[PDB]
Amino acid sequence: HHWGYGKHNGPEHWHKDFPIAKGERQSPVDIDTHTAKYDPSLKPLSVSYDQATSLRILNNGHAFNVEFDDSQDKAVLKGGPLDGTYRLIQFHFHWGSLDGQGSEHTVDKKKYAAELHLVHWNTKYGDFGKAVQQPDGLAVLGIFLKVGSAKPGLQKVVDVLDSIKTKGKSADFTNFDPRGLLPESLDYWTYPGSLTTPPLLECVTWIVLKEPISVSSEQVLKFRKLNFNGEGEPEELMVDNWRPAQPLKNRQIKASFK
Ligand SMILES: [Zn+2]
Repeated sequence: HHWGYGKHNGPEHWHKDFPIAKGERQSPVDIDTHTAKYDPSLKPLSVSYDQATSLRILNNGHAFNVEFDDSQDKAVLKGGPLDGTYRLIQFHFHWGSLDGQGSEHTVDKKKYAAELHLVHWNTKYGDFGKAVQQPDGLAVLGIFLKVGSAKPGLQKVVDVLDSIKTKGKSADFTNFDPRGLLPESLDYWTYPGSLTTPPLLECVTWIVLKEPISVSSEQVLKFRKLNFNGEGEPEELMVDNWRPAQPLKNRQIKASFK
């Protein structure tokens, strides 16, 4: 009986095992575009994914991750509200059973069809496990997905989903270029937050791009064909694996644009 997104183990139950679920800087949050403060002291983001080395794709039971080689500064994220260099370690999505929901972050209470999170850890802390234990250990780049035209660069990821249908399964997934999942513009919002899955640690600096990317109904539809369960167990479709918005409390959302 461990956490999940079902009725009995959903987000509204998480606080019982992870008391921090009711913390002061939890995520996601609703982004109010009229209360967000334009900070002109922010530098533009610097995304260097040219030497990115993907390695494996995996169904962990919660979402499917695409892992990268982070033994060196191959794919890094700097600039923006960040100090120091952050290494890309993995990216994953959050989607709904319908196109009217799926994103964790909301814009003016608006829900997108899904949300992509590229997870990075501050290289100053040596490794991921030490990073998560720091207030500025992680920097996550969030990207909203709306159903429309197809995103070519996402097709490779979609094709292999059949090979990682259930929890535990993983498949070699080399030579994938994450730059094909980026929108045209890098304008964003930023605020201090946390992971959106247990342990729900509050070590993340969120960077949520203003511009969403388009994916076809067919692409998002294949995500929903995934299972929460493991092979040989009753089938539970992997849908609605997003956490609802949390209280903003003592926090302000800064934008890099106006
Ligand atoms: Zn996530």
